[PDB]
Amino acid sequence: EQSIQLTLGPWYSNDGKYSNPTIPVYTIQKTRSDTENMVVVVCGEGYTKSQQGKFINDVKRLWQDAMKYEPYRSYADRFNVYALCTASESTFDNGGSTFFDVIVDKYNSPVISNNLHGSQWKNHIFERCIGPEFIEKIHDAHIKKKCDPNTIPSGSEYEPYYYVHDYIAQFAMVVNTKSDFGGAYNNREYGFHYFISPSDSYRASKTFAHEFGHGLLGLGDEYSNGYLLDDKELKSLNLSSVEDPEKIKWRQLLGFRNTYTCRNAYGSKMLVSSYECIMRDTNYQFCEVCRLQGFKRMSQLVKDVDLYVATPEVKEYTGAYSKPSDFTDLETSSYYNYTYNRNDRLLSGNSKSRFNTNMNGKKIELRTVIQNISDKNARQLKFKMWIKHSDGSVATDSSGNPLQTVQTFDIPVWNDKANFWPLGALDHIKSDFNSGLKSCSLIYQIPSDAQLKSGDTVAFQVLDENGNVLADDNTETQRYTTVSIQYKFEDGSEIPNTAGGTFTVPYGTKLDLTPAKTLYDYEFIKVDGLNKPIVSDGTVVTYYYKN
Ligand SMILES: [Zn+2]
Ligand SMILES: [Zn+2]
Repeated sequence: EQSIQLTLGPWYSNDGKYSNPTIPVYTIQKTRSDTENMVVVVCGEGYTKSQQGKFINDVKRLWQDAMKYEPYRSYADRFNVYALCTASESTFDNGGSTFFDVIVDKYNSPVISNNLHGSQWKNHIFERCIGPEFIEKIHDAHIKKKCDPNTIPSGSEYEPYYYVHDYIAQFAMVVNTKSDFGGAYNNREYGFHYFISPSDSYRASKTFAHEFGHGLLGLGDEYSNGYLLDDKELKSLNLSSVEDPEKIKWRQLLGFRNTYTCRNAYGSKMLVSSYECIMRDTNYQFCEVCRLQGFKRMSQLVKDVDLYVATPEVKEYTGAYSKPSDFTDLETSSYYNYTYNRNDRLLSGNSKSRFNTNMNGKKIELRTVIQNISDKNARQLKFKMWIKHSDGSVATDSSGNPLQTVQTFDIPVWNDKANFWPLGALDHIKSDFNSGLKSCSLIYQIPSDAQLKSGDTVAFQVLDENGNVLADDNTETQRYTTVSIQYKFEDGSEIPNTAGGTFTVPYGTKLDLTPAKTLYDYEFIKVDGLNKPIVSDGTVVTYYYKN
């Protein structure tokens, strides 16, 4: 029913196997107007027409797993996700004609092969054919096509299609295969912004999150080798070759969580902010630098995100790893020695119970990093930290003074915002890592006469100017709950060509997004389940549309 149709002349389907394909469109998630959200378009490679059910379910699995990683997770409901059911003649594993002509080269890279059948523009198919048709017919902006993709434009072959990657935030191609591979193609100047990954490899979801991190977040391979020259130093979001801790771009994050610059391998001149990152080893999470940069990157594509507060931590303050000179050694063993010291000192998250009565007379530090997303509003955040008894009462010293301290932090504006992957950008060239960024550290001296009890813990809050709690001593370990969206007509029928996905939110979250006024051609009526604490897995938010 709902679909797009392409016209693929000899430059896109030289063997005539896909000269005029019909592509069913499935909406996996549309929580707001496309104009307000990041639009992701996923196509299948090597799925035959009878395998499109598998393709849809593969996309839902990969997408849901990607949304469990920060920083995506913080934006989970600000994506609209569409599955385009591109049908191949052959399965991928059978090796016959496929929709995207994908081959695996001698480096294990999946590549769209223009030379396979002589389709000279095959790897331009996303931004010249699929994208413009989708943006005209399906996307809420309905930008009418500007150029015939089977003709040579006057002037640039590329500029007429630049707009595609501003209305579609990411193209993904899922290959129907168990083969383990992955590749991301980011060259917007020449029209390329897609990645390819497999549906059923042993690490399929981790690979998907990684390639999406290259493609959408603009992060570099923390497995890369070589020395970054000054231009490439400024260009990289998450890599460096600057040995001096007083000069390295991410110096404000040094000592926060597992942020300790090190060589990404013995004797390497390529430096990473943490040895344990998915951008180097797909078994890990995103490091704090990648979370910050990716969160900043996505904030450019939506309008209502104005602050990043990394999850704060509390540590016994001994003076270790508290000054730049403590970070000068860049060997892997220095990274791990640092993380062991951090664990020995940690008093938050899963180490909250390490507090004890021997803590009197000691100092503790509440530490996080804050990025202002506004290029016009400076911010002032108030930090509170205190010693809490197990029953919730606030501990005191021997004079009845509560064991508590407060400090306010000024967050400067993001003056450099326009240089960091804004809408319309073709690349990231140079940005000031520290613009809008503020590492906040609140040190509390526990008095020698603290009246501590077994089971006491460190409590804390990060408050905004209205007193809203942005983060506290429960944030890091709080339970997340799964929510699933469904699209229905007034009469309870499921809307065709929808396949509502799930995502997760902190237990108790009240969802607050404004539904898109249209779904395909159907007009929105009402929604059940918004503005209501989400307190059970499988909670269903139901969007009702008028038939
Ligand atoms: Zn990679
Ligand atoms: Zn990283």
